Amino acid sequence: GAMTQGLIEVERKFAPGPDTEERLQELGATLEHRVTFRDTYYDTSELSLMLSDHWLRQREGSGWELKCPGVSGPHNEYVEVTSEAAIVAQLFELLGSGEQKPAGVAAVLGSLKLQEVASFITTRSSWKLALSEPQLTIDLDSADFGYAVGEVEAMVHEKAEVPAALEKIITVSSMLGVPAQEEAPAKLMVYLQRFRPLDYQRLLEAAS
Ligand SMILES: Cc1ncc(C[n+]2csc(CCOP(=O)(O)OP(=O)(O)O)c2C)c(N)n1
Ligand SMILES: [Mg+2]
Ligand SMILES: [Mg+2]
Repeated sequence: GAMTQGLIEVERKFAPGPDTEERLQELGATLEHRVTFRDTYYDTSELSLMLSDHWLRQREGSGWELKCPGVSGPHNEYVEVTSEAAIVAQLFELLGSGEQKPAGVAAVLGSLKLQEVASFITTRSSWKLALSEPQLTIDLDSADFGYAVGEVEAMVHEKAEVPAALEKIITVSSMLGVPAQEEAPAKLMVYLQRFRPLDYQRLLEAAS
C-alpha cells in the first residue's frame, strides 16, 4: 500500500487599493486566470459549526469543503477536508447523529438541521509572482455584495518552513495593499457582519 499527503498552504489577506494591479504588473506578476464562482455556507440555527471554528461550504465548480481547526503560534491552523465521506463523518461526530446513516453531504443536511447561512458570488483574478523562488499566488477577490479582499498564498513541504513563509507573505501583502495593523477580514465574516449581525455578535462574543 501507500500513503499520500499534500503540501501546506500559507496565506495572508490584505485590503487592495486602486494601485494593487499596477503594482503586481510592475513587479512582473502575470494574470493567470479570471473566474467567477458562487460560495454557499451552511450551519445550524445555533451556529454550532462556526462557534467551534468549523466552516462548511459548497463552492461552484469545486464541490463540498469543510475546514476544521487544527491543534504558527500567533496565526491560525486549519485542516481542509474535501472528501465527502470524511466531511460527513466529521459532521456526525460534531452534530451527533448516532442514528444517521452516511450518504453524500447534501443528503445529510436536513438530518443534521444544517441550513444555508450565506451565499455570494466572487469574481476573482489570480496572479502568479516569481521573486529573485517558487511563484507566490495572489488572489484578488471582488464579492458581489460589495467587498474586495486580496490574499497572498505560498506552498511549503514541512511545518518547519511555515514561520518564514508567513513573514515573507505578510511583507509582500503590505506592499500590495492599503496600510493596516491587522489582517483583512474574510468575505464571509464581512457578509455576516453586514447582513446577519445577530449571528456576527454571537461569534464576536465567543472569541474574546
Ligand atoms: C476574525 C476571523 N477570521 C477568520 C476566521 C476563520 N474563518 C472565517 S470565515 C472562514 C471560511 C472562509 O475562508 P476564506 O479564507 O475566506 O476562503 P476563500 O474564499 O478565500 O477561499 C474561516 C476559516 C475566524 N473565526 N475569525
Ligand atoms: Mg488560491
Ligand atoms: Mg486562498
